[PDB]
This record gives sequence, structure tokens and C-alpha cells, in this order.
Amino acid sequence: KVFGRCELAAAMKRHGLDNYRGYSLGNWVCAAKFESNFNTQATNRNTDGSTDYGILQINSRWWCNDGRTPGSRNLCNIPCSALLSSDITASVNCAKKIVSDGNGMNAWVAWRNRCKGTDVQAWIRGCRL
Ligand code: NA
Repeated sequence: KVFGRCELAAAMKRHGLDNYRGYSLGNWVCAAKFESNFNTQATNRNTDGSTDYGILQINSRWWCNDGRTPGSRNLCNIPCSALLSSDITASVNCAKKIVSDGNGMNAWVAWRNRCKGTDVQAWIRGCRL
């Protein structure tokens, strides 16, 4: 599923991401824009053999099982395919664990490089929230 900007903002707010660990909803929408272009089915293979999955490009090295990332963990206790669903529940629940990990949203390269320090509220501007 490819979400609209305001459609994703509404879904993330319903699932409790607005101000989760102090990160405003615009931070999460900005991260999803630059990680996946709002596409739940996005996948990207990394140099280390791990893969990034879904709207927030969550990595198989630590967070999910994809059956082909040797010596990796599954800290969200999910198959990586769960992160590709039209329903963002699994991605949101796993993102909450990731952002609690120590480096906050710096865990998302696209957030650090393209969202951090910018007018992230622009990403929810005009939305009926
Ligand atoms: Na894994």
C-alpha cells in the first residue's frame, strides 16, 4: 500500500506515535517519506546481507526474522514480512522498540540526514488531525 501523507499521519497518530519518546508526528511522517516514499512494500538489501522492510525500513539484522540474515536477532519477535502489510500496526510497534533503544530516531539514517533539525511540522500541515 502507498499511503497519502495525511492518511499516514492519521494512522501513525491512532497507533500512538505522535510524541512517542518525545518525537512529534511530523518526525515520523518525514522518516517514512525518505525511508520508503510511504510504500508499505518497500524492501532494500544492505551490504552486510541484512534487508530493510516496510514504511520505516526496519532492518533484519536486529529487529525481524527473514530467514537469510545469519547470526541476527529478532527483537520485535516478528517475520520481516509482517512489516510489508497494508496495516502499519507491526511497523509502529517495532518502531516504538527501536526508538527506545538508546540513539532515538538517529537509528533511521534518512531521519538523521533529511528530517533532523528541519521544519518537520510541514509534513502534517493541512491534515485533519
Ligand atoms: Na533477524
